[PDB]
Amino acid sequence: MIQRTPKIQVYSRHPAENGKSNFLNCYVSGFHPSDIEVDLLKNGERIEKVEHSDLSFSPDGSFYLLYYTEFTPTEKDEYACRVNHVTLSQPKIVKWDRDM
Repeated sequence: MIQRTPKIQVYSRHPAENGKSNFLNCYVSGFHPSDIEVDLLKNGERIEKVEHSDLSFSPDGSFYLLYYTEFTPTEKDEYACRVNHVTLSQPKIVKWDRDM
């Protein structure tokens, strides 16, 4: 058996074809086993509607999860990714840096 804790990155993107649509993204990568719980938070509260994911495996069986959805950030709001995984004894929270 192998267990590997995920690397978590939180960032924002506009599709190059549409600068009017902003997306908040969590990329949760390199993890084993694949069981996981991933949420986006807005001011500490779970965002229930997250419209997209891309889920994949590498040759060594590591998992790669992209979890993302449209949003409209304002300067008062703090966003974050919260992850639970077998490797984490408490939920891991990674805050979004609004420059990213």
